[PDB]
Amino acid sequence: YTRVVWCAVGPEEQKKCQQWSQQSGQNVTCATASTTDDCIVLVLKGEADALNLDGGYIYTAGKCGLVPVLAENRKSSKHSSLDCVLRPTEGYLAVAVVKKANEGLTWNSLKDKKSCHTAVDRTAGWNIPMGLIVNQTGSCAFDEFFSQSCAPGADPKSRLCALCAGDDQGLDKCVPNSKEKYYGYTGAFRCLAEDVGDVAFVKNDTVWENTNGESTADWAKNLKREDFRLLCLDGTRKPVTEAQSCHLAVAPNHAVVSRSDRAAHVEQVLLHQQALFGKNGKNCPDKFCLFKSETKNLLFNDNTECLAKLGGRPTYEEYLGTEYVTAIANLKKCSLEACAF
Ligand SMILES: *[C@@H]1O[C@H](CO)[C@@H](O[C@@H]2O[C@H](CO)[C@@H](O)[C@H](O)[C@H]2NC(C)=O)[C@H](O)[C@H]1NC(C)=O
Ligand SMILES: O=C(O)Cc1c[nH]c2ccccc12
Ligand SMILES: [Fe+3]
Ligand SMILES: [Zn+2]
Ligand SMILES: [Zn+2]
Repeated sequence: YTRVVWCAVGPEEQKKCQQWSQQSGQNVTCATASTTDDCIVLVLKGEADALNLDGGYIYTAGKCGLVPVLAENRKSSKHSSLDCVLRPTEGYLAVAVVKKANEGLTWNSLKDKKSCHTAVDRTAGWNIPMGLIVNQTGSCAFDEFFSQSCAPGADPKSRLCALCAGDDQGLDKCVPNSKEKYYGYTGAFRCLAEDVGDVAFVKNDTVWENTNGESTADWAKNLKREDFRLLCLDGTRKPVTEAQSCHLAVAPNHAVVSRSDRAAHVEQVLLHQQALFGKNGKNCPDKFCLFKSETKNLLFNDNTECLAKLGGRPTYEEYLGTEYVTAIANLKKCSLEACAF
């Protein structure tokens, strides 16, 4: 009766979803697609109920009538009088990161460098950076700005995919899911960290979580914060402790979307599910933790304290906010009123 079907993007998210399915006694079951767009389509058709989405994809979904239900909330110091579910979301900081050893590389000398993006169409990895670049460049030729990138979801044979490495067999180069090595917040940072690219467009937290022994991953275990720098828009370079004053934009938190006709039901199940598997849920860490996966951010970002309700029942434009929505529209005219499917 009250059963929810989650959409997992790619083989690893399917594996996590299945565990979750099992531990929930089929209160949640799983559907799989190779890309976030495919999962959006599955939701429209009614074959899936929900997935957690980056702001860039909430924009897509939004045009097709899908709606934000619940947002991720991470560790905060302000709003400490309030419980997590009821506490408003801050927004994450979009940053540009570089090696310190790579002296003299600033925001103004990025043309023809090698870039690492989370995936085409994501907030911190794509829409913020390339929105700014098109702006400053007065040109829609963003495919020709960098010498080489890894931008999962771009044409595998374009220079936007040249730096992507596919999976362990080298198959699936540039797929916009975690089979791709340099995919997402951790993939894009790893891409910089191994000096495949010169710059990585991630969020503030990605640097903190994958340096100073925070990640046990073989590529990251020796990584040290002092070896990185943030590129500011004013042409300067700051340590990674200055994010508050050296970021490209503040971004709306990843959120769970569903078809409006399903939103109420999806919300109800999710709140009960996190009671069970959230930050101090009954069965976490004993049996299963919804917000854990070894720094792989599967289904959810690993730093999610809880999923929060949304005051003022916002629409998707209200949720993303006007400044962000205009930026995406302006960028989309480079390559108005219609669902993309
Ligand atoms: C950058 O992200 C980090 C990590 O998400 C933020 O810092 C942490 O914040 C909480 C509360 O302030 C602390 O209790 C944690 O222990 C911190 N984590 C780590 C790993 O240092 C930081 O606030 C963010 N900064 C900006 C500018 O957004
Ligand atoms: O809560 C968020 O993270 C997103 C958000 C909702 N309304 C906004 C208005 C301006 C900027 C960001 C947001
Ligand atoms: Fe994001
Ligand atoms: Zn700012
Ligand atoms: Zn409203």
